[PDB]
Amino acid sequence: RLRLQDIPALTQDHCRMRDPAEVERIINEFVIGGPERMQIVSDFDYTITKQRTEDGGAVPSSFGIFNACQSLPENFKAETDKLYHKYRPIEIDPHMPIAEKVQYMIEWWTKSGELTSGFPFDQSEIDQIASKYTHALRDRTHEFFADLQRLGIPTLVFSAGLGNSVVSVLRQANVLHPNVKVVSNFLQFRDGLLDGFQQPMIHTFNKNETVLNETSEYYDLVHTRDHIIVMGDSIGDADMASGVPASSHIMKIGFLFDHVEANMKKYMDTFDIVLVDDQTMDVPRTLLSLIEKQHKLNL
Ligand SMILES: C[n+]1cn([C@@H]2O[C@H](CO)[C@@H](O)[C@H]2O)c2nc(N)[nH]c(=O)c21
Ligand SMILES: [Mg+2]
Repeated sequence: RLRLQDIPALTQDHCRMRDPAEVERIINEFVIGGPERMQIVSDFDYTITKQRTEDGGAVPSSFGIFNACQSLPENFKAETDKLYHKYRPIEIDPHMPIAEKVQYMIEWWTKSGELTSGFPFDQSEIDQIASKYTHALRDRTHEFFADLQRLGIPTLVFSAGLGNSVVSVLRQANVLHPNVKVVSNFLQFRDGLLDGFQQPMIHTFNKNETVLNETSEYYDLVHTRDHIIVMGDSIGDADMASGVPASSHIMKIGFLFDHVEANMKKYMDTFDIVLVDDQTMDVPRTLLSLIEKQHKLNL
């Protein structure tokens, strides 16, 4: 039986667990179950991309990648910057109830969509920008996605960001394998012009059962997958799989980098494993390797 003290990646100082015995139990369940029961649901911005780079270069968000493109109206990045100035403080307000935050985030994504309308746009601009950031993914991301593909594990990248940017980055990093799907806000085009974003709207606080559930198209791909790894860097990522009705065991992994001491309690109450300044996929990959080892024995 697997014991945490025998799993090196989980014994490191930066791996924090509120209840190590529960984490150990969940791991043993995933290993008993095999890869055929597993699915992954992961955030993109600052989960798949790094929170901290080695060379100190900045990493933009998926929206930032879009805003860096050259063929935007001269008005554009300034106007989105204004909207950011208004709504970002609200997004991170520590006192505001989630219901109020949700009203405001709906406003932000709506207005952002309305700005992103009325002019033509070539996806290749996005590709040119995204190409500069394929070197900014977490260490061993390539190996992680290769493991998932080899094991046939469905992997959903569930992002409140700009989907076209997410897809461009993953595709160019050679990790957008057939088992990987992206649910996000994609640019809508009509008669050759941008027309905002394709519904449904996905913002920071509805990445849950109200968007991803048993009526979703994606559900048919994963309805037999009751063991889930959920990965993200925000508290708002912890519910990404809440709409999967027959899940039996979920391991929630949170990457914590900003304001570590202030956020530590909340993160440890929300995630099963909290990874403090861990710019690698070595912990998720550890889980996959133990699942695969047993799969091989059973074969
Ligand atoms: C509509 N919106 C949300 N975010 C930000 O993207 C993050 C990742 O999903 C969100 O946390 C939010 O701060 C935006 N950023 C920019 N630059 N422009 C936007 O229109 C925008
Ligand atoms: Mg994120």
